[PDB]
Amino acid sequence: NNPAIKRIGNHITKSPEDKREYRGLELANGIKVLLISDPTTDKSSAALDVHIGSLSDPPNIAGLSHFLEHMLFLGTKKYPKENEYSQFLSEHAGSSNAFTSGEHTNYYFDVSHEHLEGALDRFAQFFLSPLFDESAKDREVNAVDSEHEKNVMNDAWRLFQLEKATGNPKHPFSKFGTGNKYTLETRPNQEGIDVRQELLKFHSAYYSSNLMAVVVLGRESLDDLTNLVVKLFSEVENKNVPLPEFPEHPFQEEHLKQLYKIVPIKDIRNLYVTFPIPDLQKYYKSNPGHYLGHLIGHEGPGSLLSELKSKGWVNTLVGGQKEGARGFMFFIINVDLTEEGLLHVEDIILHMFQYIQKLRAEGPQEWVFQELKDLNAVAFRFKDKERPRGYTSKIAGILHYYPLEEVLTAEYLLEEFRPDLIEMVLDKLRPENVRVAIVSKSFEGKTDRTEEWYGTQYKQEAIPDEVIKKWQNADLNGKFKLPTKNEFIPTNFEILPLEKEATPYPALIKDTAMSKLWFKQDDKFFLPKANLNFEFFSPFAYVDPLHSNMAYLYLELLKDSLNEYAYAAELAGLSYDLQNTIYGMYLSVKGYNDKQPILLKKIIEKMATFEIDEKRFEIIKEAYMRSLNNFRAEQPHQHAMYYLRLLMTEVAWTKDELKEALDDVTLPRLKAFIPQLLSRLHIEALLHGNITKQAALGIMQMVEDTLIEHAHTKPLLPSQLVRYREVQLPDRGWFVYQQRNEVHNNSGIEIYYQTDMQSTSENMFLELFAQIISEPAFNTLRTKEQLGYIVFSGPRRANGIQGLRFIIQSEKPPHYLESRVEAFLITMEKSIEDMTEEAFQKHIQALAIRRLDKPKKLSAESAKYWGEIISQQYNFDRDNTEVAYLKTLTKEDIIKFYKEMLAVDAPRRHKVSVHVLAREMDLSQAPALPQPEVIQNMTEFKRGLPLFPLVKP
Amino acid sequence: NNPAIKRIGNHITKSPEDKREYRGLELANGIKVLLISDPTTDKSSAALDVHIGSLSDPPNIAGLSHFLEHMLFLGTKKYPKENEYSQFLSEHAGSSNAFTSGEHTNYYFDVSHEHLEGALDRFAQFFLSPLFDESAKDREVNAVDSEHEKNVMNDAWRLFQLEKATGNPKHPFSKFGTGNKYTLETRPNQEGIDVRQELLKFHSAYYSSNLMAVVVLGRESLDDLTNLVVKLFSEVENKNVPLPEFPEHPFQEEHLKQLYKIVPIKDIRNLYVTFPIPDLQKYYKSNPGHYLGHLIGHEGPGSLLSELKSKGWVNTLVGGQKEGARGFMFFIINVDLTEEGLLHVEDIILHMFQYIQKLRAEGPQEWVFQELKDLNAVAFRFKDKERPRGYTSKIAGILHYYPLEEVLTAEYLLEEFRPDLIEMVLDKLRPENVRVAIVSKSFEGKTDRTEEWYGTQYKQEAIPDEVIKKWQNADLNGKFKLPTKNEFIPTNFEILPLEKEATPYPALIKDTAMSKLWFKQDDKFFLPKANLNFEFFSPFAYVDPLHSNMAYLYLELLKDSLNEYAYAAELAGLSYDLQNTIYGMYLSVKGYNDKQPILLKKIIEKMATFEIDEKRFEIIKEAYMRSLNNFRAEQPHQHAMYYLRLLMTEVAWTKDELKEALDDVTLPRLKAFIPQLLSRLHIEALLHGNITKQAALGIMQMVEDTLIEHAHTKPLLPSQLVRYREVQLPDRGWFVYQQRNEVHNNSGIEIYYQTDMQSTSENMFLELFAQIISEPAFNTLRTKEQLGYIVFSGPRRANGIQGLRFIIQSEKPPHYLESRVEAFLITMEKSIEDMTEEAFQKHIQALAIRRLDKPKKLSAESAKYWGEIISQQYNFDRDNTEVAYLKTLTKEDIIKFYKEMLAVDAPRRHKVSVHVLAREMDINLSQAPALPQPEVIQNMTEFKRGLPLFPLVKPH
Ligand SMILES: Cc1ccc(C(=O)NCc2cn([C@@H](CC(=O)NO)Cc3ccc4ccccc4c3)nn2)cc1
Ligand SMILES: [Zn+2]
Ligand SMILES: [Zn+2]
Repeated sequence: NNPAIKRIGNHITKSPEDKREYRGLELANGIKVLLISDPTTDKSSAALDVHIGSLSDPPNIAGLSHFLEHMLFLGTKKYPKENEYSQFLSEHAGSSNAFTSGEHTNYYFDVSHEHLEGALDRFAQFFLSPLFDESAKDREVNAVDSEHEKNVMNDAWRLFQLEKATGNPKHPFSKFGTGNKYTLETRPNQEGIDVRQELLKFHSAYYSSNLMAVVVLGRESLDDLTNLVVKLFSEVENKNVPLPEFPEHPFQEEHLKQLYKIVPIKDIRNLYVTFPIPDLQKYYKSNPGHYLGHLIGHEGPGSLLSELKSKGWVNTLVGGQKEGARGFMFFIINVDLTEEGLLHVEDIILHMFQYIQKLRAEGPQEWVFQELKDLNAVAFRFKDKERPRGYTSKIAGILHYYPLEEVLTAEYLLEEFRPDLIEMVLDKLRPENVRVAIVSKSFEGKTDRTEEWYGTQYKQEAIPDEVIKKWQNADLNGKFKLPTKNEFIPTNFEILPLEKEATPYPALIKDTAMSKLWFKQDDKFFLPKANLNFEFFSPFAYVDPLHSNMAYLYLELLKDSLNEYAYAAELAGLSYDLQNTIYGMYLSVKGYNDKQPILLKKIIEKMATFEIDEKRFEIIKEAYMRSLNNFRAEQPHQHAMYYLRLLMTEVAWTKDELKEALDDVTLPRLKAFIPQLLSRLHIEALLHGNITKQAALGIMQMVEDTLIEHAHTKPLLPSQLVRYREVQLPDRGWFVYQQRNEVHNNSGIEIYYQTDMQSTSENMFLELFAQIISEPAFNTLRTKEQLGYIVFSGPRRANGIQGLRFIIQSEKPPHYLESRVEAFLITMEKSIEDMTEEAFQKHIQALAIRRLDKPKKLSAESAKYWGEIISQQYNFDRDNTEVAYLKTLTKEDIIKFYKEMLAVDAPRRHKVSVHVLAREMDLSQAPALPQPEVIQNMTEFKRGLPLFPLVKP
Repeated sequence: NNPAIKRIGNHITKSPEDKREYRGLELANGIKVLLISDPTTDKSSAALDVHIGSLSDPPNIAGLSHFLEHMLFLGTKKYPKENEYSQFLSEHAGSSNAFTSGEHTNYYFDVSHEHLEGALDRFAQFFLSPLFDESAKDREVNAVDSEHEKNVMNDAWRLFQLEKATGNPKHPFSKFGTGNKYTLETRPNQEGIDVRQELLKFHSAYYSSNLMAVVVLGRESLDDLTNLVVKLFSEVENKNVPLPEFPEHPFQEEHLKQLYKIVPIKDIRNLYVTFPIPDLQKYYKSNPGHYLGHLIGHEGPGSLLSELKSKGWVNTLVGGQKEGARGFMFFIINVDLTEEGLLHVEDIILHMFQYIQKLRAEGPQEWVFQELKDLNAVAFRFKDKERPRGYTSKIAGILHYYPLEEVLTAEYLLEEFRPDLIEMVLDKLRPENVRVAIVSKSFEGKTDRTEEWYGTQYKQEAIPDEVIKKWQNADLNGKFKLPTKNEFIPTNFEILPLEKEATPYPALIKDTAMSKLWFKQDDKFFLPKANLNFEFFSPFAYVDPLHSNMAYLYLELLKDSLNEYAYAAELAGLSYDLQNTIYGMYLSVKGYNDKQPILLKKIIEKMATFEIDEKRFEIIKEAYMRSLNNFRAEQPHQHAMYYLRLLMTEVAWTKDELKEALDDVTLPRLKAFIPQLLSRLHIEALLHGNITKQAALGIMQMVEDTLIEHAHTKPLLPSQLVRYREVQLPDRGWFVYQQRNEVHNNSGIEIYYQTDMQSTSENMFLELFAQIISEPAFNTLRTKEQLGYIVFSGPRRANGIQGLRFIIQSEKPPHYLESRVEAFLITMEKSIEDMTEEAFQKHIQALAIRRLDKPKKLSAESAKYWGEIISQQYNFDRDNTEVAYLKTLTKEDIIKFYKEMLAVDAPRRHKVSVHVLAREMDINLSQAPALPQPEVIQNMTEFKRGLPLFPLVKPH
């Protein structure tokens, strides 16, 4: 009967395993709404997607629509306290964020399930009466500018923008999305523009209800959720905005058959092939784009990649349709290049076109599509339950593209095989319709052009007709075949009955010198999946850098060879994850349990009888050489983190040590390393999912057996299994480590306040304090003081030791950042003594609801247990023990801990801080700091300090 | 002119390099005396040798003459305080000891150079009017029994006495020398003997002046020393005893052509061949024994051992004349056995006789004598200056055998080539008068006889005549040739001039990623010698037990191969020392610098290009397996020390880990290991002696180059050079680790009171406290309370950490030993409070004199520097800086240090204790305190993981 609701759907197609209940509806004002009722969820969540984005920016104020999203957080009329929103979520265990694509601005949050109304009310105000405080407009401009700065020296963004800047300049596609201080402050003032009223103009013009979609998820019933949404969102105004379309492709005849030579920041080698295609979105029911993506992109026997690999030209390939906007899309084929490949770019592309030609002459293959339809069907059927926040947000986005009833199935299920649309898209992938980009350091100095916003250095050339013609006549190659039938598709989805002696937590079911096995049969989610986790201990994996290098190379080489075989399985929802740890190797096998032991067996026996192709070896090594080199071009805040981790762990090899040892690793060498590595091992495993106790026992039995047989593996001695210790800093000591980031003209910092070993008391003391200061820290150091876009606080846990850490990336010097963080610390102490008891119990509550949050998918429960096993702490009931203890802490209890561990003159203050300097470098009252002791040598530092004990199991 | 001196002899011939001055004389009462005047010496010393020993023991009181030795320390008439002697020396930086051989009882001491007189007065009383207190006799008897107990399960001692008990029973040689509680207390009481007056009776009977020789070394002029000796020793009475001789060999015909099968304690395989020979001492100027010893014993090309080694029957051989007594000697050939060798013993002996026959057929070789004479001549000329204590003692013994003028030269210089005596001794080494003994675990249970004093079980057989005959007909073997000219004999002894930029301490003259070189040109001793020390760091030497095993096996194999070549040099006074450490490898080359770089070159070159003989590999491995196994039969106090060292070091593999890992070391796996080890290295070296800066650099570069060329060696990264840390025990913690020693029926204990990191202050605090308690600890825990023969206290230093340690091996349980040590510690706390201020400075001076003692030989100065280099401390002026600080400590400073670190309830007391239990186990004494409740260590690893680790020390 309700006049505020225009249409209800009430039959929302969902996964046959999905227990949550859904109702879709449309409001009077045209807002499309999905309501999700999950009576069990521990956190409620909601999101809104506006179908306007950076593409609709005014041309004279670049980045306006992005800037606007930053602003909506900083206060509304009903709730004018600048951080009232942010703080409510913090005090009730919530979190929020947003993003801005070409045609979307998307806002999401989650909150403790019983404060959904409060959170949603404050959230709905964003779309009704934002303040755009003149004072706040001035500040958060810096957050954006700092954000752009972060991206300036990032190769991925530089390319991203360069493409935009080489098509039609008149096209909205050419726009600079992010915006910076020049585009949003300096230049608008110069031109007499008033940005705050431009924000208001934009908001009032485009944030219309008919362009909005809303998803709300909670514990509340479907009917209650209805009224709640109607109450808060039916007031939103309907300016009835025409939805923008971009029918004219930004790439026109002048922009095709063009070549681009681009200088990277890192030492990387890439080739980018691009085809402008019509907008294929409306053909979603058949998805011709996805079909050709699957084939061109395939990595199996006889694939395009397989051969480019054989010729030693490429390592990786990515192909398929690339999102554009309403009216245009792209089809891309992108490979990375070897040294050799760089000199055979014309050849590589030829190979690309003869594969595309192979596709053309064979015609569309229905059985391939039919396969794709059926895999999706299964993947969708046994879908993992998603975290509320990402689920609502994602769905809010796609409500714009599908009728209410079809949103859950829409981007998963393929329905109609359409061979005509396929040949029509395949017809677009022609040389006369190609754009080619080559990214390589070897174009240094040989370029003549500069892209405005990022400074990117490139060169533009027309591709000679001799070359186009020679591509056009691409004859068939007998090295390219279509994929064979995928044999890894699961058939048995039987959920094994829950055993009698089954346990709530993982039980230790095998305990030998060779191996220690943890097992739990899945009792919560009941999907035909399993998680098989393995840690192989060998001291030889990290004994010295040369060995560390080989430990890495060996697994990389292994993965490479297996890839052809494993890719099929990967597509069939069964995948594996294998890389070396500082203790040996890690191996995870996740997905459908059906064909799981087949892959696992192949992995182990292949690692145990591995024989190395030397051509592969020389390439993987060189690629790794580069990979190590490139860390110098990572972000400053990542450098700080890296150095600290190096500073505070007992044994840790640096990039420079590794990169030197790597010009020393030979082929016959790495060959000697492997059997020696595998000769003595210990294996700790956690098998978890739809597996029975003796099924598990059987699996590890296979793992052991294949190792013993093929690699003569025998147990390590117990005294040989050593975990590393954390450096033990002295009472009242302060150490500073200084380095420069040669690439980014931004500075970084991590500040570390070591407390003591991890224990239920020391844990909750830290975790709670971190919680209380968490939001104020972000507000003070970023929102008010604007030190940078990146500001982080919270616990740090390593080697059984813990403490508080601050991370800031800033345009200001570090030496200054220190005083501000230490200036706040005092601000908190005063504000904590003032904060009321009821405010305090909110934070207790917040941490508690957050720590006790129940895993939604199998994989997440596995990670929780696996955390305890690798950590050697094996405390599976940690969350209940600790939260129970947490609830008994007094306000005083925290003050003591602080004025004893953290305060500028605590008796037990242990503080080391890492300063990473910008490319070019030499308010509340800040306290008087001691004269820090400057670290000149990382090793010498460690030698003159004690090491902590390891934690007790 | 003088009634107290009978003879001032003559000018005592000495090495021209010897700056010390000598006068010999005989006293009126017949004491032969040598006086040594060293105006530079830091410690003075004196010794007395009585030419009476265990051979002259009464038959009913075995071990009396040894026991008497023990007793003379415990008080005399002029100085009656039981430990007056012992204590005087400790307060004046001295030390003392004595020993009792078959025909000698020899007493020596050293003291601060300005208290020679005081020490010597107290010392001379031993020989005039000892007390032999009835109370002390009752106590110190336990010390002797404890001493014997120590030796009971020791195979070397067991063999020693088994020999004695298989010759003529009527002969004095058969006597039991050590004595124990049964022979010296129990049985004499049984038999109505009054032991105290048996001591007196013996002492007055045999400690006659005509049987004594005295050496005194001091700063005083020769004249000053003269009057002093005459003063103190002319009192000694001359009962003029005839000197005992033993003309009748204990091994008669009834004891020859005999075979002995002996069960060992550890797992060893040995063969002992013995020949009774006349006493050759008087032939010292020709020394036919040394000549035949030198040849039979040789290890060079064509040697007896070389062939026995090749046949895979033996690994090591020792031959030559063996001391017996006045009137008889032995000639022995002793080899260790392989598994195979044990089954070819009759063959091995034949080969021995085939070599002896070769010697007979070739006749005496003058050029060999000519060689031996020249090596000795050089060895004596460029002899290292000896520490006073061992020097006086040594000469006191040999004053009985040589004219005064020759005592210094007598045992070095050869004079007469005597082809007749050579041929005469060679005539005695014949099958018809041989004794053979085979020691092996395989005779276990197959024995029928028991040796009384040690319990040794053996079996005696006549050697079948078929076998004797077949040995007698030893034809020549063409694999045996005599040695050629020794090509390593030094000829260039020129002392290179002291360089312009030469330094008092070693300078760092090379500091590269590959190697760090410390160098000092010898500025003190000026002998044509040099010391080349190298530490090779590789993490792969100790990464795991298997690798440690290979690191060892590999160097052992290398040494084995080189041995044939290296032996030549070894005789030429140039030798090498090569062994694996927990950090990599250690290599030292010492001796005459002349042909030194040749040896070093060959070592490195073969080390880098090593090829392994597979037969050698498997044998050495077997021996190492055994060697590891046999640790279960070392002494309880060594077990204690071992466990502690295992407990307190961050990384340390145990024997069981090693021997488990060892059955997995295959020939292919090891051959792969070696190039891995040498691939990346860093080298810290100290070159020190008679070489120039540029000679040193050349040597060190030569080493690198040979490694780089032949083994493609590259530098380690600096962070790869890791030294290990010591465990950091908590405030007020007490941990106990308990183990049983399955072989020895004696128990052991080490108690470690960890203090803190090493520092100029923390060092001297410990060392001074240690000094003060040093002698009292020995007096209380042994002399008074008689807990055992072995009682040790003192500093303990590892990984830059230090603390006080007590080590006791005792008949009583360890849990009790703890109570007595803790009781002693309180005794010290009170006695430091009672002791006078001037008494306190006595100990400071004492420690100072001990720490500031100047090295007398090059090798000893090298050790001090090398100590600083491996320790990573590099503090070359340590002794002056640290002593300077010491002299400023007050009594309070120590009291505080005790109460805060050591006291029974010190706020910062860190105490770990190792309890090693005896074979079968779990009043009028000072008050033992009530102790805390220990946390018993059950797992060595679990223990270490739950504790912090100390920092490493800072250089400079
Ligand atoms: C504790 C806390 C307090 C406030 C926030 C918060 O959402 N502040 C407003 C805001 C944040 N963001 C986001 C998304 C964006 O770039 N939009 O253009 C900025 C962002 C995202 C991730 C970060 C991670 C670490 C440190 C800073 C971050 C900032 N957008 N608006 C987030 C966390
Ligand atoms: Zn942003
Ligand atoms: Zn004795």
